Amino acid sequence: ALRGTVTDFSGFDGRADAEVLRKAMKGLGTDEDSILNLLTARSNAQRQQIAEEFKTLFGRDLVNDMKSELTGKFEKLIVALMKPSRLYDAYELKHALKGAGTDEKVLTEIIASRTPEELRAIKQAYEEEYGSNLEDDVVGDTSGYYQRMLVVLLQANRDPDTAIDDAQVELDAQALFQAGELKWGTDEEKFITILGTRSVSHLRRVFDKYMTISGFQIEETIDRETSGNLENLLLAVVKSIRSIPAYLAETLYYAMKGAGTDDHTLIRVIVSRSEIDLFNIRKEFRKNFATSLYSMIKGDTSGDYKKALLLLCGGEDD
Amino acid sequence: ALRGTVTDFSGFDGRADAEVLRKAMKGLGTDEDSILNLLTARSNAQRQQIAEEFKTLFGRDLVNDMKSELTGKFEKLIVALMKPSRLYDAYELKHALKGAGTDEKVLTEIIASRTPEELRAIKQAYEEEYGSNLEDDVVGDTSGYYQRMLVVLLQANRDPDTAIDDAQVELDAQALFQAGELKWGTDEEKFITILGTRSVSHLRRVFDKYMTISGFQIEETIDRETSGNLENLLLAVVKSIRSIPAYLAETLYYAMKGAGTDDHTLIRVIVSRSEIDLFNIRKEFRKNFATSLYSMIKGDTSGDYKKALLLLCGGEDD
Amino acid sequence: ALRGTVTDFSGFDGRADAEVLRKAMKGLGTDEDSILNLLTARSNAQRQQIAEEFKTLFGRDLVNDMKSELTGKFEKLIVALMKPSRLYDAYELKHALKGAGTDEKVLTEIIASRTPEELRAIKQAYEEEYGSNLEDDVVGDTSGYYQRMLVVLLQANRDPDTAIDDAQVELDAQALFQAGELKWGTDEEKFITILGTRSVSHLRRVFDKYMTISGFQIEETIDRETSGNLENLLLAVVKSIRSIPAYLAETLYYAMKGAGTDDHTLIRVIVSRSEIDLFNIRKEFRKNFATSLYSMIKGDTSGDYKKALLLLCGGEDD
Ligand SMILES: [Ca+2]
Ligand SMILES: [Ca+2]
Ligand SMILES: [Ca+2]
Ligand SMILES: [Ca+2]
Ligand SMILES: [Ca+2]
Ligand SMILES: [Ca+2]
Ligand SMILES: [Ca+2]
Ligand SMILES: [Ca+2]
Ligand SMILES: [Ca+2]
Ligand SMILES: [Ca+2]
Ligand SMILES: [Ca+2]
Ligand SMILES: [Ca+2]
Ligand SMILES: [Ca+2]
Ligand SMILES: [Ca+2]
Ligand SMILES: [Ca+2]
Ligand SMILES: [Ca+2]
Ligand SMILES: [Ca+2]
Ligand SMILES: [Ca+2]
Ligand SMILES: [Xe]
Ligand SMILES: [Xe]
Ligand SMILES: [Xe]
Repeated sequence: ALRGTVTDFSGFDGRADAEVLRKAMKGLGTDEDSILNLLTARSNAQRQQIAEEFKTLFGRDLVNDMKSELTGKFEKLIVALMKPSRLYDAYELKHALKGAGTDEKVLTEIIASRTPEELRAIKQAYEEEYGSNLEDDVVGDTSGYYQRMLVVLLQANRDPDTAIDDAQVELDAQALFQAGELKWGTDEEKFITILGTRSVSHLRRVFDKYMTISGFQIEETIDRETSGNLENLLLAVVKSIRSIPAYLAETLYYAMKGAGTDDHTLIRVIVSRSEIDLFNIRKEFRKNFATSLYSMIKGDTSGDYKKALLLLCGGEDD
Repeated sequence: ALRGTVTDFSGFDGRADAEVLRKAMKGLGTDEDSILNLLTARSNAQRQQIAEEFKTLFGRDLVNDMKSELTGKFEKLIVALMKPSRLYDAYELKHALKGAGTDEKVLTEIIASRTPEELRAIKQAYEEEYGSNLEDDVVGDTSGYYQRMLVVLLQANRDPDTAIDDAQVELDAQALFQAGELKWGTDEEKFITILGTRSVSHLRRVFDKYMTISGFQIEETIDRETSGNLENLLLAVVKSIRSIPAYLAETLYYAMKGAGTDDHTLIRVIVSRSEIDLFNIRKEFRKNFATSLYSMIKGDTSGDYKKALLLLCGGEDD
Repeated sequence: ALRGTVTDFSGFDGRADAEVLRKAMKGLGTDEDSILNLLTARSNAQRQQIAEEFKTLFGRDLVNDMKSELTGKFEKLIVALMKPSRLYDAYELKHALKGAGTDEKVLTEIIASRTPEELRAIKQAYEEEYGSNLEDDVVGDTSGYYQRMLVVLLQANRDPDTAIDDAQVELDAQALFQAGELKWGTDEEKFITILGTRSVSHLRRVFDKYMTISGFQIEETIDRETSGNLENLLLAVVKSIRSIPAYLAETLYYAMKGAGTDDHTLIRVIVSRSEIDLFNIRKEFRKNFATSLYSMIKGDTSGDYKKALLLLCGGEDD
């Protein structure tokens, strides 16, 4: 079911593309339109080959040249598009990690929404790129049950999806009820073990049974029982278990709701998911907010940045 | 013939074990008894899996938590037990290497008693763990013929055991006689080449022939001809060629002989050899010192430390 | 057709060799003659095995000992001979790279004359040895079109030799004519793309056609149109396309022409090419300068340095 919005261009000629891009920047000024039309129409792997052909022909670094010619949010988007897909989540995490100035929204968004297979790949790329252990750095800049839940998720050890055992569903739903609503205070450890390690298909059934038993959705309990960064993370984990595309659609919605735009979040989501499930994200977005992702981006963004974003997204008639 | 005292626990459940350990430390105080009974009854590989399950369930680092809860020599022993077997000798060497403050006893003990196959593995683990070349660091903190002999041994290039050539045995025994007892001064280079590079089975025959020719055991010549760190190393090499378990039994004996205990040596030997030849060490110990290793540990050690050591050793009725 | 002047010694005994070398340095003074006669008569791989046997027997580092005993240009040559072949070009490049004090002659000589297969191997060895990216370091210490051409060559992406297309030969020869002689100023980008990326066999035909069209050899155009480091690099690239051995023969010729000797260049060329094409270099040298490489070295060099160089070169009767 999972589909992105960007695929390999048929009849790709990396050398031709590199020439077009050189022409766009060569000499006075910059043809931003030529740049954005080309790069939004090539897959990430294809952008890498363009970069290598550009360096072969001209002995210039393509990204460095674009960083020189381009400006503002447009530049930020183009540089994000050029990052190899295998490194992008790691790069975003690395840039989130910076002392008490750490960007917890980013840690939560990525770590909650990436699959165990994705996280294994992220941990490897991060260590190779930056010479540090991701878990160590996360532990360094976080504290409390928030850190613990992140470490649990970073183990990428979630139970595999297997046949559902109804008695285990009952036991876990009851455990959660006893650990939160029936407890003075909260047994956070219990929530973390169950939400962090049980399989996705098992937890979906647990969530339904928990509603049946308690009269609350698990998200309602979480808001009633916790707060702060732990609350945001537990909500992101639950929402991701229910539907990753739905959680990411919501993330996009809130980046553009209110005054201005959370541009960093907008760029990160669109670029990171453009070859995975951005199509599914569009669908969830239109189902849940009765408005196209396209029309919300169109209304929230300006100039070449807007143009490039809309080309990546598609879905005018969503 | 080689047997350790610790083996894989049958019916191992890493998750269950992790829960037991969490219960032991959770909240006020610490159940040291639960900790030592469990960990001494699991193999090193099994301890690693427990650590991974603990982190998966609770998002806590098991060793860090134990370092927080435990104290003293007991803590030192538990942390030593948790070090992956493939890294432990490298860790001990790294910790021995520290300027003119270097711990030569440790360099000698490990490098003399480990097989060429073990040393190849140690050199690799050390470089991977610490980003340094073991040989370079040894050379950095040692001097003289002591350093040279260590470098020779670090090459892990000892002749393989093959059919014994009686004439070569005669030649080497005579060479040794001429290089030491018949020489004004000592040709250390000759001792180092022969002791450092000839095969174990060849040198065992050389030692017997040397006694026949000279009327001295090679160990007696070494004490007569050399002194200081070179003497200790040459003795350790000879004793290891004769019997590694016997050399390690002697090492343990002297750690506990006299006032107090060399606890660092006691922990290192017991832990490092617990899955290789600690059973053989016990046997040599009882043969050579007419007393059980168990009874000597029992008499020399206190509290939870004593309990854990005795469980690892076994051999009450040795 | 490609032949070196040094090959594997038949009946090689690394242990025997190590003993000879130890004897040469042991005690007061040094037997330089024994050292140079042996090492010039062993291949690079064989020198590595000698070094390992020396360390195994004596626990001494062979190169460190030679650095201690030897002096001057002789020492520099012996140390160069001991560097593993797979690391030598990388070592020379690393030593060329040092701020505005950078040795451009070395960057040009190596990068222009090494094949794409050789450069791939060099880039890998450099990163492994020094923890840095070669391209990054080159970019750091160079500027302008000189840097660009070096980066192009460092991509090691030259078109493969395939069937020649006469129309493409015409197009490229005309392109070059239009980019230089017919242009006010020079389109350096065009020269760099064509000279840097087209196949060797294609460019050889382009050079002939360019002469036919313009009445100039490409080297004459280069001198007419460019200057400085870019000129030297473009000439080295063209000369290498025509004949690597011929370019290296010329490089040697100029190292010894005039007062004194460029010893660093002499050592680098002889050692780096001794197992590849130094025989071909000798032949080109004798064809083009009507004098033996041997006789020029003999006349330009002194002492043990001279002796060792002449043994490596051969070709008294060239
Ligand atoms: Ca421009
Ligand atoms: Ca413009
Ligand atoms: Ca910019
Ligand atoms: Ca509660
Ligand atoms: Ca709340
Ligand atoms: Ca807005
Ligand atoms: Ca506690
Ligand atoms: Ca207690
Ligand atoms: Ca402690
Ligand atoms: Ca003597
Ligand atoms: Ca003595
Ligand atoms: Ca004692
Ligand atoms: Ca000497
Ligand atoms: Ca001399
Ligand atoms: Ca010297
Ligand atoms: Ca011109
Ligand atoms: Ca010129
Ligand atoms: Ca000269
Ligand atoms: Xe919670
Ligand atoms: Xe000795
Ligand atoms: Xe040129």
